[PDB]
Amino acid sequence: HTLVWGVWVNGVDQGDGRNIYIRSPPNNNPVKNLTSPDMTCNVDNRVVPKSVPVNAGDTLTFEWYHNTRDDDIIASSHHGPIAVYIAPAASNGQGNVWVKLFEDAYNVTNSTWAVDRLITAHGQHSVVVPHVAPGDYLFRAEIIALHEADSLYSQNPIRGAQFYISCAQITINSSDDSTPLPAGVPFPGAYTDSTPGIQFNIYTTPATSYVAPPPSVWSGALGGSIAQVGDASLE
Ligand SMILES: O[C@@H]1[C@@H](O)[C@H](O[C@@H]2CO[C@@H](O[C@@H]3CO[C@@H](O)[C@H](O)[C@H]3O)[C@H](O)[C@H]2O)OC[C@H]1O
Ligand SMILES: O[C@@H]1[C@@H](O)[C@H](O[C@@H]2CO[C@@H](O[C@@H]3CO[C@@H](O)[C@H](O)[C@H]3O)[C@H](O)[C@H]2O)OC[C@H]1O
Ligand SMILES: O[C@@H]1[C@@H](O)[C@H](O[C@@H]2CO[C@@H](O[C@@H]3CO[C@H](O)[C@H](O)[C@H]3O)[C@H](O)[C@H]2O)OC[C@H]1O
Ligand SMILES: *[C@@H]1O[C@H](CO)[C@@H](O)[C@H](O)[C@H]1NC(C)=O
Ligand SMILES: O[C@@H]1[C@@H](O)[C@H](O)OC[C@H]1O
Ligand SMILES: [Cl-]
Ligand SMILES: [Cl-]
Ligand SMILES: [Cl-]
Ligand SMILES: [Cl-]
Ligand SMILES: [Cl-]
Ligand SMILES: [Cu+2]
Repeated sequence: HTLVWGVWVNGVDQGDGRNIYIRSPPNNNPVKNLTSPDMTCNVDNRVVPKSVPVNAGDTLTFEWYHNTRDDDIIASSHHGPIAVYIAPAASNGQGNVWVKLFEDAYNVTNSTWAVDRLITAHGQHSVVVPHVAPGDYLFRAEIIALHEADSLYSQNPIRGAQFYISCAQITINSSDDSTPLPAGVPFPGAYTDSTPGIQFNIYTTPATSYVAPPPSVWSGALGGSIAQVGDASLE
């Protein structure tokens, strides 16, 4: 159970974005139905009044929280991967439009899942803004909590993989458009019951055997990290 408070650009807090530049749902409940339109940008997908300005090559940091800003972020039970996607705003997220910029599942060296490191990072994870065409974009940050993902929602609606999905409105101002944005995948649609990484038992299968759901990260992506960039308690 987690939500996005706002974003930082190049280590600078953009301020509370909830219902302003983030298409915030009413609460931190997960999405679990893979075929629901809620998979696109969560349960209240509508245009919000502002878009955060960035340039290609900037560091865009999402900041998650559980109940209040910079708290325990997400229950420690909710082990799983994190991904970030981008789509043109004109799509409203519909169609084969979502391109993956970032994926982190399990770090074998540190023996930690992405969510575990997100807690340590005070809810902060980042992507580098790609060199796509200037314009309006949706960045879709997705956490998949796998604590009940041994079951499929479609079979047992009281269990299943849990998706915490947030879409931020981002405007890319300056970019040389060196890597034009390609086709992507649909949400809902990309993930189905037989997709790798959707049904998995984290208690008895080694985490080193986990494979995150496709699609693969786009070759044009510039990287990203789960790491604190700024201190929320100073502001
Ligand atoms: O010891 C292991 C068991 O714990 C495991 O069972 C799962 C434990 O986590 C359960 O999900 C909880 C739902 O309520 C949330 O508030 C909690 O944070 C979650 O932990 C899940 O439903 C159980 O299946 O089975 C394997 C054992 O090794
Ligand atoms: O799959 C279901 C589980 O997710 C459910 O576990 C409970 C889910 O709600 C948890 O309470 C939330 C904690 O965070 C607060 O901000 C929210 O307002 C609360 O809703 C609760 O602790 C879990 O036990 O159990 C039932 C399963 O079907
Ligand atoms: O537990 C499962 C139910 O939760 C599931 O019911 C969904 C409840 O939410 C509905 O969408 C709302 C419709 O009205 C507005 O658009 C709201 O904003 C939406 O949240 C879904 O359509 C239901 O499917 O049904 C199955 C049950 O097992
Ligand atoms: C999943 O979502 C689809 C699309 O809205 C809906 O028709 C179906 O009833 C949902 N299933 C469940 C189990 O909630
Ligand atoms: O579940 C809802 C669905 O029924 C509606 O058609 O689109 C919005 C969703 O939240
Ligand atoms: Cl708050
Ligand atoms: Cl950190
Ligand atoms: Cl550039
Ligand atoms: Cl498994
Ligand atoms: Cl980064
Ligand atoms: Cu939760």
